Amino acid sequence: ARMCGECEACRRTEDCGHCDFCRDMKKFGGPNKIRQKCRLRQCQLRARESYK
DNA sequence: GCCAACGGTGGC
DNA sequence: GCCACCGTTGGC
Ligand SMILES: [Zn+2]
Ligand SMILES: [Zn+2]
Repeated sequence: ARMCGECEACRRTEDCGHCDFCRDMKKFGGPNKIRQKCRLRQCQLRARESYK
């Protein structure tokens, strides 16, 4: 839907730890106010372009 | 019951 | 129209 499942980003298992989206995650100390996938995991086909 | 992460939105 | 945010919920 937002995932082609076939691109580099869909195949990643590891959050980068460093992008705006990662720094938001509780697992990285963030306040969980934004709540999107790591930038490197945003499907290059299907994702909002501004998430890429 | 928690959580990843989506879709909708209010304010700009 | 954008985007920061947050309500929602499938999957666990
Ligand atoms: Zn990241
Ligand atoms: Zn993809």
